[PDB]
Amino acid sequence: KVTCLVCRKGDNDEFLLLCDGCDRGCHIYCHRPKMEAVPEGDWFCTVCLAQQV
Ligand SMILES: [K+]
Ligand SMILES: [Zn+2]
Ligand SMILES: [Zn+2]
Repeated sequence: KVTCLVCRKGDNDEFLLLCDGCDRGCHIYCHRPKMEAVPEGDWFCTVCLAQQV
């Protein structure tokens, strides 16, 4: 179900970041700036960042 925002594939799911604000995702290797690992705690996608104040 989860696909990457940048490349639109849902493969290599161990490399797939999952947004804590919605159901969107992103391969760590697709992200810019460089992300060498899935972080702990919370990651927010760009659509969620746009809802912050
Ligand atoms: K939300
Ligand atoms: Zn990707
Ligand atoms: Zn999100």
